[PDB]
Amino acid sequence: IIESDLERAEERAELSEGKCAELEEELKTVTNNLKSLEAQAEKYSQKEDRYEEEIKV
Amino acid sequence: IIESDLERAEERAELSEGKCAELEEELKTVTNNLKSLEAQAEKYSQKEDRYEEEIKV
Repeated sequence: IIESDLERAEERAELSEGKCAELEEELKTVTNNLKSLEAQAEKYSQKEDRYEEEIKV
Repeated sequence: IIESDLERAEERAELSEGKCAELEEELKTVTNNLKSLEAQAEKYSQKEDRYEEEIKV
């Protein structure tokens, strides 16, 4: 039972590690997509500012 | 011994699950930021156009 629970504890170490690694990849993916969207939103906020500067002009 | 490895493996499952949950929380935070940023990148692209339109007008 204990060996099976070790296999399970280890499986859970692997599953939770596996999944946390999958989340690291999902996290990096959404972080990179966030950075892209943030950079995009920022490029737009910068364009908004360029226009705002030009709007004011 | 197997139990000690189990406890450690379970501990790894808990530590890894800890990380899994942390990454999940970060994933969701970042993903939620991604989504708010998707909304902002688009609202901003729209503002890029509303402002561009204010310039054109």
